[PDB]
Amino acid sequence: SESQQLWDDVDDYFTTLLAPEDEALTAALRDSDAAGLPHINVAPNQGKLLQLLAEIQGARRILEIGTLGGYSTIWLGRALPRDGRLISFEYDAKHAEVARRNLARAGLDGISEVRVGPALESLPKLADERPEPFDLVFIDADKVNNPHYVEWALKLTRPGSLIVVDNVVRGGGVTDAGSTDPSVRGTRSALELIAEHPKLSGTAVQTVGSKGYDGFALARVLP
Amino acid sequence: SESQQLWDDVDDYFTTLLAPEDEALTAALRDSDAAGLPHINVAPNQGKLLQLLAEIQGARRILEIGTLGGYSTIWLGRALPRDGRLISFEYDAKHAEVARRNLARAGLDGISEVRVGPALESLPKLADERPEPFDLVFIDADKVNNPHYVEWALKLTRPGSLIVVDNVVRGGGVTDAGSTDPSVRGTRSALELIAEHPKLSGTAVQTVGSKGYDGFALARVLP
Ligand SMILES: Nc1ncnc2c1ncn2[C@@H]1O[C@H](CSCC[C@H](N)C(=O)O)[C@@H](O)[C@H]1O
Ligand SMILES: Nc1ncnc2c1ncn2[C@@H]1O[C@H](CSCC[C@H](N)C(=O)O)[C@@H](O)[C@H]1O
Ligand SMILES: [Mg+2]
Ligand SMILES: [Mg+2]
Repeated sequence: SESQQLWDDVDDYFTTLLAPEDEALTAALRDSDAAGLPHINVAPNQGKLLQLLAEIQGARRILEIGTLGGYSTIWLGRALPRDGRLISFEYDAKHAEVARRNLARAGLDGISEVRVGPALESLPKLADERPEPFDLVFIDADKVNNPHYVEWALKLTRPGSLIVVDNVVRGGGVTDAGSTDPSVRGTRSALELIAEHPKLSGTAVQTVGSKGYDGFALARVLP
Repeated sequence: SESQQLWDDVDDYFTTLLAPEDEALTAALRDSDAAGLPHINVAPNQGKLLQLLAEIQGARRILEIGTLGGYSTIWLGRALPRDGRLISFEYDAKHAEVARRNLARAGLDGISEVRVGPALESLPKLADERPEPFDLVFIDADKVNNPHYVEWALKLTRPGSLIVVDNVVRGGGVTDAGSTDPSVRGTRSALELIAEHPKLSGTAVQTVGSKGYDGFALARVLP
């Protein structure tokens, strides 16, 4: 609690100063909490980092795996130009209902879509539509399937596209080479895939904050 | 301490996988330790984040305030083209000598400079040369002077330039409005300048790892 109080106080200062939440973001959380969604959305300073990475990259087209109530989706969508496109995948139809409402409130209903079903079914469907490549992929769903989502990202991106993977530390569980936890297995497999793959270059960072001890990975698709 | 051991183990996993140090980086640290520089270089995974941000930017010109032994400078310099330029500022002449040898060993002598003296005296002399704008500014020197380094960054950049500020958590001290610590006061002033300036938009993230509890800020220059 001494640690967590300090991490809460520092994040409160950073968020209210640099990454303030407007009505669309606060109402998205309220509507998520009201609808029984687990409160596992990115922290606002993390949302702002996602938005800034999309902006720096010049992202026009964004793929997100794991919508929840569209809180991360509103952060990323706000990086996009008026003719941009964001596709988000969500397994739970009721999560998807909340997220669409939250995206419409933010004025992102024109450039965003939530596709319902297991992302490993939805990704091949999107691929069959032969879309223009995506500039940024945010992988934040069932971490067991992280290595499959990275493989799909490689098929749906181009040189200079970004891949962000949330929750890569798992309370410190990521170092256990003999884990029984499938979310650790998928996390380790995905990080090792980024390392080995000659078309990916990445880093990972341990974070603390209002969500506690965790971390994220950032990778670029190389030429 | 269990926390630090876990943070070390996670960082060793992430570093070996995603941000491995080649001999030029290992030798830069060995030479810095040898000459008795403080071991306060960025952690390898933070160095790799700098390099990735510079590559995402397509940076050609980088400004660094606080060289030490040139470890961060090598991560950043590796993103640059043959016609690129990294100008780094270092108070201590001995630090500067180490850093120049370390940058020469990495093959960066041709595109890098280390200018000796207090940065707030050296920066106006750079400005007198009518330099081309910089694409990324890394601020990592005396944190008391952060707000003045952010003001210099604004004068030496263009729209879409990136500013990174290291060590913005100050052991949690950053939230004390009445701080007697000049490093806290400079950190708070630079973060408020990022918030208030219409040409700046940023975030800050608390980190753990091999260097313990800290954090960084990232700001984008807006039109
Ligand atoms: N196989 C799968 N395909 C698609 N979504 C999945 C999935 N497994 C889990 N999910 C969804 O992944 C989400 C994880 S929480 C996502 C948080 C969100 N990105 C934010 O930061 O605001 C949940 O909504 C869960 O229903
Ligand atoms: N006023 C000032 N102007 C320039 N350099 C300064 C300064 N005050 C402190 N410094 C330098 O700032 C450095 C801080 S440590 C820099 C670490 C380096 N960026 C890395 O990650 O590898 C020291 O070398 C110190 O001498
Ligand atoms: Mg998450
Ligand atoms: Mg530093």
